[PDB]
Amino acid sequence: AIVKVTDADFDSKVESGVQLVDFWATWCGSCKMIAPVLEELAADYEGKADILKLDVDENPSTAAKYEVMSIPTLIVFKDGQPVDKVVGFQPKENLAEVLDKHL
Repeated sequence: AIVKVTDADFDSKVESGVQLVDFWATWCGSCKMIAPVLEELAADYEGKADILKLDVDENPSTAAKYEVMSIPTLIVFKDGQPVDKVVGFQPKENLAEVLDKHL
């Protein structure tokens, strides 16, 4: 459902279409809270948008490149460009509202 992305293949996976990238970490409690919401959202947009996860501890440069200071942080990419940003916990509705705003 939710595909993993790293510093090595980021530019590769995030370049065409709309992607929602979830910056998280194992020590992040609210990130664990958002996880299930994303797995569901990922289903609602199968074929419309891709949902990726990037562990900031193992991929700090990509986190640095997009100014991700706190987490969870979710960034909406369109054709390789960051076009929207969501911080902290957010219910399914709000996240879908952000995606439709770019599809």
